[PDB]
Amino acid sequence: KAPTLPASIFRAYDIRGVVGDTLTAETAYWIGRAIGSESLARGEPCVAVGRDGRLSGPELVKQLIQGLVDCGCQVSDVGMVPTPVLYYAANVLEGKSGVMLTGSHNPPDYNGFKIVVAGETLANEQIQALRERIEKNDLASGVGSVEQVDILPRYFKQIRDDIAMAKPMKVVVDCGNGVAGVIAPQLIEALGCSVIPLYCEVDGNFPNHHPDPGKPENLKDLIAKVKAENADLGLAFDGDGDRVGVVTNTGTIIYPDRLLMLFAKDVVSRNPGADIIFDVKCTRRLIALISGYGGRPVMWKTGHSLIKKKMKETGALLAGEMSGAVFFKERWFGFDDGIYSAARLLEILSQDQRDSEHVFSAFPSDISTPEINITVTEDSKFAIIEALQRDAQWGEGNITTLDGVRVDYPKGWGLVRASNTTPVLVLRFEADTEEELERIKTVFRNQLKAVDSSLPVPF
Ligand SMILES: [Mg+2]
Repeated sequence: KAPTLPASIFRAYDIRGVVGDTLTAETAYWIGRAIGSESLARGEPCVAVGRDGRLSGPELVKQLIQGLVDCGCQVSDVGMVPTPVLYYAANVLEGKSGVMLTGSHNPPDYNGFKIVVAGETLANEQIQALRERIEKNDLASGVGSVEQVDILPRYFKQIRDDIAMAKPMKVVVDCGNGVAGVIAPQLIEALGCSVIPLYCEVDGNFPNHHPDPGKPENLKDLIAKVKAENADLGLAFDGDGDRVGVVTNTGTIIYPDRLLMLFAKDVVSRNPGADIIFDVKCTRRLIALISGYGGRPVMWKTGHSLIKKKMKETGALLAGEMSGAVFFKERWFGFDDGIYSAARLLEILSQDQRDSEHVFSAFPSDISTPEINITVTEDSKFAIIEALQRDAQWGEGNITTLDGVRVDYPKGWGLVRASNTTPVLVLRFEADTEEELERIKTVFRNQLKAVDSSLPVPF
């Protein structure tokens, strides 16, 4: 008989809560019981378990493991590793199920779970099903096992064996005191680089900057060090290693959709007609670029589980999100992995005589706004999107409603979507000229005001 857990920690692509508040030891135990039960129902008793470098790790993980064991599961405990290393374990060990205890890039007090059951990364109704299992006491009982597995050397060797760097490179590596520090600098050195480490000590206090390369302020130290040491590239990993941020030898921030251009060109060169996936926040230039090299561009929803699901459904060889998650299936396993993506980036760059600044600057660049945020209310945020979906007029724009409202015009595009976690509307605009940009911003401004003439529109 299980206690009542807070419904709110069961999110779209993970479970996440505040340790000792909405996420306790008991909470973790029953989460383990729910996952092990679902894994057994899909014919999979074997479950890998990994944890990131958070302070609550070594001890919340005990409850997660005991929960799985009390279902009768055979647990492979891989210890403290990056998230993509846990995903790797769940591809190469006996079982195709895995649980990663991680709070990703959040402040120190947060922790949570990313879940793969019988090959499938859970999302949405599948995660609410785990919650429903606990509420209903619909849970397996058994006497399981625990085996310690040391998987990091095998992962390290798998990548080193696959990657062939052509010239030596000097690379600044910023791990933000997250778990990527267990492997990224060592691996990049082993590839044939000189590595200048920044915040590579694992420290769940995050005493420097939080490991979140999605926010440019967290790249300041990296940019400064790249310039100061005349390095060829700078790399920044998020806390659990599934995302990577890139800066050139001159300190230019390379956004994930532009990084995906380089990877798409590379993957499609070996794989005529390959599907390539990108999310609704990515530049329209990526559509044309994938098409021109003979690939099949596929736009999809944001969210790691949803990308991986779409990968399996389409046979796509590569995917990327604007979050910085890059998903290689070609030569790899199809999951998001910042470390492997860094390695694949270094392989390509090592083969070009130009510096990283010039490799990236050669791609088409349009006029783009930064990401625009409008604070609305929790009551109104989804309804504003729905009102637009019902009644907005966009001329000849090609409308995509996969995730908010995106409109593609011949020479530019715009997106508005509701944040899943904050009372905020998130917008982006791009076009090839200033005049066209103003036209696109105006259509979106007019359509929002048609919903509510009192909405703040700061553009
Ligand atoms: Mg992450």
